[PDB]
Formats: sequence, structure tokens, C-alpha cells
Amino acid sequence: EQFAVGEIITDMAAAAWKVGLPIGCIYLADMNSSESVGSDAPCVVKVEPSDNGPLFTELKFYQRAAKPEQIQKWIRTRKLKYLGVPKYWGSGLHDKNGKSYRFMIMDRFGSDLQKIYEANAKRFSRKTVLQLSLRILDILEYIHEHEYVHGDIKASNLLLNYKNPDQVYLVDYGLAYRYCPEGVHKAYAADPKRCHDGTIEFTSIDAHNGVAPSRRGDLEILGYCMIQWLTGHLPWEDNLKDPKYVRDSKIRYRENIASLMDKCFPAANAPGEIAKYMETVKLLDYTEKPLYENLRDILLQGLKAIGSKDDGKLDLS
Ligand SMILES: Nc1ncnc2c1ncn2[C@@H]1O[C@H](COP(=O)(O)OP(=O)(O)NP(=O)(O)O)[C@@H](O)[C@H]1O
Ligand SMILES: [Cl-]
Ligand SMILES: [Mg+2]
Repeated sequence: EQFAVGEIITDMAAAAWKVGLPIGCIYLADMNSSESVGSDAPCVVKVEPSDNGPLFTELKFYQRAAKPEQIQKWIRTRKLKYLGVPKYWGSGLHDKNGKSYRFMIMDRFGSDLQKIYEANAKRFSRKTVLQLSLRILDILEYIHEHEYVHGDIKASNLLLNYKNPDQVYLVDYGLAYRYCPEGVHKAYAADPKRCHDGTIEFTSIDAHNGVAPSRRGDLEILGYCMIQWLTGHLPWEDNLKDPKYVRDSKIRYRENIASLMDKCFPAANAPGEIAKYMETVKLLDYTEKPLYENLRDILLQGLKAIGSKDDGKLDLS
């Protein structure tokens, strides 16, 4: 344990918070009061030692790109219903037993998508996948425009709004990467400071090639997520201890998208927007800016094809 239960901690902006039970490095948290922190807590506090690299990285992301007003101004300007980027609420330093810790306050979210996926026998419907992906595309556009790539989009990093199950949020920026510091795009090479390569089954060909992640890589990761969610599988899932096999398959399947559709979907029965999205992402150069509205239009055609529309309904349960 890093905190005493009911402990009051004060962040760098002098806002006071109260610590509750773990949700062991994440606790329920709320604004300081006489009341005890309950299971209905609107916040969480993440705490790690001061020397922990991922919390520092994550905190720098939240401080630079997730301030409540910069998020609200984006939502207003882009006329969005919401933006699945968790808001930054504060951070500080905390001492315990002569050891220095860093903490960060963020909103409390509900279930991860991986649990809902596993309870639905490892399937999400076409409507769900298109609705999730439209929101993920808004999220990616936002973080990319704020000089960052996520590099690790997957169902376990996607959380529902604790009070609204039609609102999904992308979490975990511990290994996010600033691909465009001060508007200067990174070169096609490895970052010496950066070690990680994402989640093997979903990671980009760029990551497999040992180069730093860029915008096309996050869009390619979303592509593998869509197939996985729609079919319950990926062609290379039985060879995940062999990264050169996983890369070889991804390369061969990018080169011939129709054979990927033939492999993943029942014979001659593949949703067309998936192949079109993948062909679009395939045309991006390492440093090129994606045309997000074009990608979102590809998915909207998919919603039209099933006789639906972008009504923001995730259709989970
Ligand atoms: N703001 C949040 N609200 C609610 N739950 C959260 C929040 N942030 C993280 N969690 C969940 O808490 C768990 C641990 O979080 P975290 O350590 O940051 O993720 P991780 O490193 O990617 N995975 P793992 O260490 O294996 O649990 C996960 O199941 C998260 O979905
Ligand atoms: Cl199955
Ligand atoms: Mg997390």
C-alpha cells in the first residue's frame, strides 16, 4: 500500500483529494470532504514511485493534451458529442515510509471492452465495431493533432464512461509517443529512449520493423482490432511467441488485402468497409497526415450498408 485509507493528498495546484480502496497502484478517489470515499467514487488516483518512467510519460501526455478546456474547445470546434480522451484533473508528489511517489488524478471509468467482448463469446457486432471505430478515429485524430501516437489500441485499453455505456475512452499513455515534438516529425528509425513495440497481435508493421510509431501505425492497429472484434480471431494468433512470423503475415496480408478478407471472413462474405479502410491506411507514407474524415466516411458507408446510421449507440449490454 502507498496510501493510508481516507488519507488527504494535495496536488501541485493545491486541490485537495481523499483516497479510498483499490479498484495495487490505482485507488478510488474524490474531492476532500468529511465523507468517506465510497464505491461510487467519481475519480481514481494512480500512484507509482517517483522513478517510474511510464507514469511520468503518461502524466506529461495528460498535462500537454488532456486539460479539460482544451478537450472542451475541441468538442465544440469539431461539433462532437464527446471525446474519449480522459481529462487531466491534477497531479503531485507523495511521500510514504521514506519513499517518494508520484500520483495523478483522473476520472473513474467503468468496464474495459475486453471483459464485454469475452462475455459476448469473443464477438462484437458489425454495428458495435463501426460505432467503436468512429469514436476511436475521433480520439486518434485528437492525440495525433496534439503530437502524440498511442501505439497500443486494444479492447483492454478501452473503457466505458462509468455513467454512460455508449461512450468509450482510450486509456494508458504510459508508452505513448510524441512523434511530432514542436511540429518536427521523427525520422524513419528507432527512438533510442523508447524500448516498447506494443501488443504483438495488434502492433503495426512499423513497430515490427523496429522504427518509432507514427500515425499510420495507430490506424493499422485499429484495423487489426476491427477484424479481431468482428471474427474473434486473427490469422497469426497461434504464433504470437514468434514476432518474425507475426510481421511476415502482416506484411503478406497488407500486400494482398483480399486474401486477408478471404482468410478472416466466411467465404465471399466480408464487410466491404474493412477492406476499404485497410487499403486507405496502406496508402499512407510514414510521416504523412491521415485524412481522418475520409476514414470515418468509409465506416459511415458501412453503417448505411446495414441500414443504420451514426446514432452513437455502441449496442453493448
Ligand atoms: N481511470 C480509470 N478508471 C477506472 N479503471 C481504470 C482507470 N485507469 C485504469 N483502470 C483499470 O485499472 C486496471 C489497471 O490499470 P493500469 O495498470 O494502468 O493498466 P495496465 O498497465 O495497461 N494493465 P495491468 O497492469 O495488467 O492491470 C485496468 O484493468 C484498467 O482498465
Ligand atoms: Cl470462436
Ligand atoms: Mg491503464
